[PDB]
Amino acid sequence: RSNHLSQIGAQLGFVCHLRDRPSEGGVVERPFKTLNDQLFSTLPGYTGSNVQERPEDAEKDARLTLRELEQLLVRYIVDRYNQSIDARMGDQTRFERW
DNA sequence: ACGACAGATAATTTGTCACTGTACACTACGCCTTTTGTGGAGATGTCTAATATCTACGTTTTAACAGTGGCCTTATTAAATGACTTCTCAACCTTCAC
Repeated sequence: RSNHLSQIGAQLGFVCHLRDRPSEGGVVERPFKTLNDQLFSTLPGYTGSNVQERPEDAEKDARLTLRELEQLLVRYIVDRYNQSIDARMGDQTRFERW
């Protein structure tokens, strides 16, 4: 909702639209669930989905730096997620529907 | 009889795929307590050499004067002066002169 982004809206020509309730966001809410499950849960510093599920070893053996976590996340997107099938088309990857 | 040949047959697991329950909805390493060894003043206590003071130690110097020691010749006679001492301090009578 910032001024700065609205300045970008004017300068690049997109219109900012607000989400009504969180569910309408699901196209971006859900990929956090997808990416948590398929990536972060496998990495040493995993922290669980909630305080009530927080695994106590997370701060005992956190071992990545962000110059590695970037590479992990970028590889996951570009070599897998881009080529993954779009869940309700089936005909083509996520990349080819773009 | 039982059980013993090769093969039937009711399981057992392997693999498909329509279905659904769920998280994504950002929202723990952070709030609070206690101990604790290290550290900064800052009042207070510690305790000396030393440069005197502060008389005395007594020790020199003076002059005053006291005592020792040397020298100093001694006689006679005269004079002047001053003194001392001693002695003395009669009295009636006779005779011849105017």
